[PDB]
Order: sequence, then structure tokens, then C-alpha cells
Amino acid sequence: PVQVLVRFDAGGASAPEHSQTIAAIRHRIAQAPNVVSVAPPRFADDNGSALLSAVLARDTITWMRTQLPRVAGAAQVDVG
Repeated sequence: PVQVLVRFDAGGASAPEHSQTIAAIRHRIAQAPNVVSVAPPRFADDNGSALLSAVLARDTITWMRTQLPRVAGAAQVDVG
């Protein structure tokens, strides 16, 4: 299960204003190689970040680290 963490600089991750960014990142993850399921976003109790977990891994992580930043924009993304 590949992990992707999304951090926002203003407001909580679950804020409605951020949901489309999370939805866009989630949709791009599902397009990654050998990916078949993407979990809905899991929000830290701090609401500082959102965890997206994709069930399927080298080629995937490098693919995500290359493709997801375009989609995330100003938000910070990190692949485990």
C-alpha cells in the first residue's frame, strides 16, 4: 500500500476549499501503474494533512513523485 501525504499551508486539510485538490491528487494516483484502489483521504486529528493510501512498488513511487506535484500545485506532497 503506497502512502501519499498532502499538507496545506492555510486552514484544515478537510476544508471544502481544499477538497478538489485532494480529489485531483486522488484521481491521478488511481492512474498510476499497477494501482487498482485508492482510499478516500484520511485526515490527521490535527487536520494539518491528508493521507491517501493506494493499493497495488518502485516504478509507482517514482511515477507519483514525478506526476503528482503538477496536480498538487501549492500544496506539499510526499510519497512514502
